[PDB]
Amino acid sequence: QTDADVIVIGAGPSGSYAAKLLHDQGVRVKLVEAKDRVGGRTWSTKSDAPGGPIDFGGQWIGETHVLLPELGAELGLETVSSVKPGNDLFVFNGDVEVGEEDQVPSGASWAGELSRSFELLDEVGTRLGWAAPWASEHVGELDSMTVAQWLEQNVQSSEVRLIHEVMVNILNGASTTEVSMAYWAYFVHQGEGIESLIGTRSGAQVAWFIGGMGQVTELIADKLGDDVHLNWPVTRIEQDPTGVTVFSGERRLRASFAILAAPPSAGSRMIFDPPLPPKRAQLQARAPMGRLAKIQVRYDEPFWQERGLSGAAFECGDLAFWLFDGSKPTDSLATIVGFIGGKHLDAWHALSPNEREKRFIEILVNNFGDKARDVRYVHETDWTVQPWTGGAPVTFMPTGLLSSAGSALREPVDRLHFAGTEAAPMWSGYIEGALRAGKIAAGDVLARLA
Amino acid sequence: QTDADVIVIGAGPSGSYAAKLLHDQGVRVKLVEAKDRVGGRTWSTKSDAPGGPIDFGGQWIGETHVLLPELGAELGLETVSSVKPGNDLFVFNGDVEVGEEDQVPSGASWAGELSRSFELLDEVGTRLGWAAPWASEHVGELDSMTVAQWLEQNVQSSEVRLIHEVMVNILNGASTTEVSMAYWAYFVHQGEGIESLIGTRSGAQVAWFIGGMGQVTELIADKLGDDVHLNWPVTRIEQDPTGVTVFSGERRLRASFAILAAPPSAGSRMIFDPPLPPKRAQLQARAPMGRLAKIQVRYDEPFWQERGLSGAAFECGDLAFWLFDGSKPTDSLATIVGFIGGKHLDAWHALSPNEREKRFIEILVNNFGDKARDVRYVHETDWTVQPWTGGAPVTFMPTGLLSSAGSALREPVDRLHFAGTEAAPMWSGYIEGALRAGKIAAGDVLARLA
Ligand SMILES: Cc1cc2nc3c(=O)[nH]c(=O)nc-3n(C[C@H](O)[C@H](O)[C@H](O)COP(=O)(O)OP(=O)(O)OC[C@H]3O[C@@H](n4cnc5c(N)ncnc54)[C@H](O)[C@@H]3O)c2cc1C
Ligand SMILES: Cc1cc2nc3c(=O)[nH]c(=O)nc-3n(C[C@H](O)[C@H](O)[C@H](O)COP(=O)(O)OP(=O)(O)OC[C@H]3O[C@@H](n4cnc5c(N)ncnc54)[C@H](O)[C@@H]3O)c2cc1C
Ligand SMILES: COc1ccc(CC2=NCCC3=C2CCCC3)cc1
Ligand SMILES: COc1ccc(CC2=NCCC3=C2CCCC3)cc1
Repeated sequence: QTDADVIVIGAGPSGSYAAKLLHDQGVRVKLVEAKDRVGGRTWSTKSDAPGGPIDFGGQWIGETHVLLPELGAELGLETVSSVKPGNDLFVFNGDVEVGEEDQVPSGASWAGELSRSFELLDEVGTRLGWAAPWASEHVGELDSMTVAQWLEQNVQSSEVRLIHEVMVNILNGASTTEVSMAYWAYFVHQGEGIESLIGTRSGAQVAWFIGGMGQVTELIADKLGDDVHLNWPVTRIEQDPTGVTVFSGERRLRASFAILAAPPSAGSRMIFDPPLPPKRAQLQARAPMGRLAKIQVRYDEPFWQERGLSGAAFECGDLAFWLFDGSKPTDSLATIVGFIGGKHLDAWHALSPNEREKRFIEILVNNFGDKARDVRYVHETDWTVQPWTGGAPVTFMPTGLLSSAGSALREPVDRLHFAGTEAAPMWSGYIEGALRAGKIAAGDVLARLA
Repeated sequence: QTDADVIVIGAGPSGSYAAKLLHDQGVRVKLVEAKDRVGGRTWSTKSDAPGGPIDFGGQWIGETHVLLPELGAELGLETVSSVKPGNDLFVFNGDVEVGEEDQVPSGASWAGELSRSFELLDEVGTRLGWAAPWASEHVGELDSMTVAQWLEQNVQSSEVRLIHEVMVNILNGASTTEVSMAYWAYFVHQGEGIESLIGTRSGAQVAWFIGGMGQVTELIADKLGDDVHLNWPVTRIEQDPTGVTVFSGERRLRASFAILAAPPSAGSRMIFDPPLPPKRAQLQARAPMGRLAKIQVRYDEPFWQERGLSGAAFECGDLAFWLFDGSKPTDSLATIVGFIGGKHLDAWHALSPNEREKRFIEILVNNFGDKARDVRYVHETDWTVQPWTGGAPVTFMPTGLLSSAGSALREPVDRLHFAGTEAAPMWSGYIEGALRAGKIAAGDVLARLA
């Protein structure tokens, strides 16, 4: 006797979407979530902050994403463009260089090597591919070196190196000395290339949902009603010839199939009986979350526009950030958003909270002008302290893992299927990947139920 | 109101010893253990195997270890020498070279570069030190490269490279492409140097306890009686100004202090409230267990001695092992013990159990002669599937971790103290380190109780 046909573990976008698809087909589903809320690495509030809704986790929609906007539309959400005209900034340890709209500064001495380094990175990625990077003839060597070592071998300009360092410390939440070059190159390729991932005008970042990205999971949970269990951290998964038992301490739920819709690192904390196969066990134990914090400051007006600036800034150096204008036309205040990750976040953490806020204000003054001092609201979200997530924005891998265990990112283990964005064939790391992986897992399980 | 003065988490040698020391001073202690047994990575049975007691985990005592033999003596255990005279073997993808007792084969073409590579490794280790390797001026660069890269830069002989590869895959349970060179060099230095760790006649491996190493923890548990809780996996630690609450699901225990006597990876599965400081959180998430299996075959007699062989073999190559004669004079059968780790264990795992046993017998026949076919008993212990341990023999670290978070190996966090062998100033990775770290944590907590 079963409590459900399928138990879905994790109510982020991936698990919420898989549960929704199954429920929509009349499958009996339980969606169990460790935290006191749904959303996972997406998290927002319509009213807790002055000036309008605010997002604490992932919030941007890409121009080639389709599951995400279609889901949003189906749930009744409206999008607004996130694109910010004006001159983007490239800042090198406080020395500000002004782009031409989203392009490099006029006559920048580093533009040529930057373009060549991006082409080289894309070529490494293409040699690995998204379908099966672990099977590529080039992966063993690439997976035995770090991104930092690849930069040392292929980049000479300090500006280009610092741009690549901020890219990795942000988009993988980890230092170039920590991330396998094979993993990084695969990650960028399967996100449709480097221009896709760093473009402010076209690429993976062009729109937002009015009201916050957290709505997506909340609305799904609304419809699932009592089949959602919050405060239900899974501690053990047992399998047998006729189904799967999922435990939270002594609490238990029985089903025919289960879907793990959380990062490999989340699986590593669970006990499996029988034990998982070796590649999946190693993957869960050795693919950590990156580390990332998201600092937001609100103002009466987007005063950076007085200097003809977009508010986008690649703030490179010892305390590197990515900064953007996060303001929506329907907000009553303007918002600047700063992200800091990896080794830069390690440095940020070594400062006091007061020193951090003062340092960020000084960066905003340097980049955007003195009116940055007239703050209305300041907020920091440290993803490394969020229970049952423990980091951000994505999973990364150190040397040796992708080539020796990456095939376990997607393969089911008997009656346990894997969703979560890390399992997506493309757009792993992104909400779109969460949704694609949830769709795949739901389809596979539905086929086994028929 | 408290259940105990101190809660010790983990009943391996470290936590058992810390609980014992506290209890001996009249402190009220609880020792809580996740598994259905005490011992952790030590594990033995007096009677389940034909031919005498057998050890499934760590069992050797070193010549400079003192807490371990003194504890054994205090508990009523007797030691016996483990040293095996005869010619040790150095095997390179099946080509057997016969040592002169424990020394390299007469006139070996690789002897000179081997000695130089060992001296070089010791010198790297000495540059880092055991007291505070994370503070050494040399650690950032060393921690940004792998052991494999250091070998590529400093070793040319294939024999010497393969010897170093088996050393790392066994002693850290991980590939040379996975382990930070800084971590490996520090690990060897703090184990008193490479000759200490690989010597068959003098060094870290000279004696055993008759009856099995598991006795150490079992006897301690006997005296602690009902203050030991088995099947009590800690899932959450909460701290406040007056003490610490430790949870296993909904079950809870309250004390004034707690000691975590388990690897950083064990801590990563727990929820901490308040959250741990950043360096400790990163250390727990990013310092994995190595991977290791221990295969044992019993025979009527140590027939390898018919060829003048000790039974020790460094079996190098694609499927590398360390082999030793594990026979005690009081056993009624002879025992050969094989260890396989890291990338070699990955290969081992890709074979069927039957193919593994046949392959091991073929290795024994090649190395020691045809009588290896006349088996009496065969047993494998795969440490990667042991619940709440998940690997062996030790914790390792990938690039970037020791230099950015290693200072969190030993430092208490408010009322939570860290024991476990990884916290030992010296002999981290070994039972002696477990005991030293337990002694330190017990002393610190006792001082806070007075
Ligand atoms: C600051 C930040 C900014 C980001 N920006 C963007 C952006 O602009 N665009 C983009 O596309 N993506 C962005 N992301 C990434 C996006 O948030 C993730 O890709 C996405 O949320 C992945 O969804 P998921 O469902 O796979 O996993 P998650 O969102 O991590 O959900 C996993 C769920 O599993 C739960 N869980 C974990 N362990 C257990 C357990 N033992 N038992 C039960 N439940 C458990 C967790 O609590 C969580 O709710 C951002 C992320 C962060 C942190
Ligand atoms: C095959 C093998 C051979 C070895 N050979 C040797 C040798 O010859 N010499 C040597 O000196 N060392 C050897 N060792 C290493 C030695 O076993 C370890 O150094 C030692 O056991 C470390 O002791 P510990 O108490 O620090 O940790 P462990 O022995 O790992 O004990 C940790 C304990 O914590 C428990 N625990 C974990 N998570 C939780 C939780 N959430 N709640 C409650 N309890 C929890 C575990 O179940 C375990 O009992 C060997 C190890 C292996 C695997
Ligand atoms: C080039 O401009 C942008 C603007 C916004 C984002 C959103 C985003 N997506 C992936 C995860 C992450 C971020 C932003 C910062 C840190 C982590 C990305 C590129
Ligand atoms: C040079 O001879 C030996 C013999 C025995 C051991 C015991 C030992 N201690 C550290 C952990 C570990 C082993 C042995 C194999 C694998 C892992 C070491 C060296």
